[PDB]
Amino acid sequence: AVKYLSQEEAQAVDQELFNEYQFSVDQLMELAGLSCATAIAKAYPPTSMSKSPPTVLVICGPGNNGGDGLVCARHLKLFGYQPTIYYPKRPNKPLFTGLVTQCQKMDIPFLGEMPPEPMMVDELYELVVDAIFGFSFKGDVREPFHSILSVLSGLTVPIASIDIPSGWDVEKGNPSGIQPDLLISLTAPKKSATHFTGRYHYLGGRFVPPALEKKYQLNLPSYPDTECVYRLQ
Amino acid sequence: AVKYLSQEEAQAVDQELFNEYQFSVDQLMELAGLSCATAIAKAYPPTSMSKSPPTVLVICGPGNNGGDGLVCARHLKLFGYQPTIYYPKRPNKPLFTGLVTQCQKMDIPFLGEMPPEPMMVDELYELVVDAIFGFSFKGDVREPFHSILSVLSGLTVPIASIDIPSGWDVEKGNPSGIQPDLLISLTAPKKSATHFTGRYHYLGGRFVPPALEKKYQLNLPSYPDTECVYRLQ
Ligand SMILES: Cn1c(=O)c2[nH]cnc2n(C)c1=O
Ligand SMILES: Cn1c(=O)c2[nH]cnc2n(C)c1=O
Repeated sequence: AVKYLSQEEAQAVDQELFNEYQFSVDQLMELAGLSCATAIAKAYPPTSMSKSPPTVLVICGPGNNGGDGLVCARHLKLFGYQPTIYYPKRPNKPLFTGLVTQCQKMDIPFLGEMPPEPMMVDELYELVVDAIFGFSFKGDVREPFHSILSVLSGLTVPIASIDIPSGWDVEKGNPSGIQPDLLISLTAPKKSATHFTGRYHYLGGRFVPPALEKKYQLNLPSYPDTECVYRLQ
Repeated sequence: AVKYLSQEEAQAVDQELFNEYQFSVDQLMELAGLSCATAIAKAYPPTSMSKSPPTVLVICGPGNNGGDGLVCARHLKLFGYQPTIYYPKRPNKPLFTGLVTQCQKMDIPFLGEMPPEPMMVDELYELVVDAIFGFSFKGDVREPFHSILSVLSGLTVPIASIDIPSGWDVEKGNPSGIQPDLLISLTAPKKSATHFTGRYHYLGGRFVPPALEKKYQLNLPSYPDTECVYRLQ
């Protein structure tokens, strides 16, 4: 069966990838974000949703998970969804300034603020994508993210979390945290994923060189044909 | 029906993408190379090939098409193929030095030279990927590419060309050029694709913002579900 990583194991795999294999940051981020988008479309495809086009709020954090979120949003657009992004804290680097402009001229909107009540979120959006915190998260959940997460736990619409349900401890989880319905584990799942009890768990990030998989004994399952995601069960 | 571009139209679409939309070079190159790999796997999937794992020679040029080739090779590896790269002329930039190392630690080999007879190519490789020249090609086909193309036209195994059959005039074609069996048109097809008479023509590069498609009246067909390629016929 497939292996679930420690924060330490995953920080290590990630640094091989950029330092040894010399994969570039935005290369992998593109592929990670595509997988997210691809998991969401397979779990909640347009035909099955009530709105044509189905609506989605993508909430992006201040670090790389936020980045994956921006990329996901843009592929969601192309896959037939009507996404909206809340990106309250934006790092000033070209990486992120470029992902912002791309989404803008796709006509994907950026909310100036978070709807403060879960019911309004539920009414506006058929799905919320949690791209706030990922693998390297150590916090200390500070504002404005505490109250975002507090709105999220009152939602009736599904939450799709990228890599790690934000607010959960990367290894241990959080019983009183948000309880997503879809989780996209990128590269390899993290021990906190054994606490996941939603209906959909996909593996994404089809870019792990087989010698890395053999080295860290990841026992990655075989993605089918040309797919960039695989449903874990 | 879908539109076929002039060199001038495509140089323009490409420069919007990087200058206006601020898509990054390696972002799109990743997605282009993934589509190539995905077209090849759907046209010539492992189960249908005689070797397990099916073998492939990817021939990379000195410019961006070569880049797409390197990316294709690496996804081909993950998709279940045993690729080999001939990259005789290598630009010294991180972009390309990184794509080279990635392939190396995937255990994808780089030929020191081209097999000089088509029969040897046919015996070693079940498929040849032509990533030599693409859209911005103006040449003046110089060495060592003249003799590569001259080996290629004597092949019995299929050739898969990325974007433009190398040696063909980007608009007009070339009746006495190489005659690929698969063509992957990236972003949008080029007028030379109306001269293509092989069995497989896929469109790839699922990243065109709809307002660009509407502006340059590309009439892009609808890629199905989450696929990054579409078969044209
Ligand atoms: C292990 N690992 C991850 O868990 C992850 N999540 C997002 N990018 C990631 N990368 C690049 C990674 O190597
Ligand atoms: C139009 N066009 C192309 O035809 C192409 N081929 C490879 N990259 C490409 N890009 C980025 C592009 O914009």
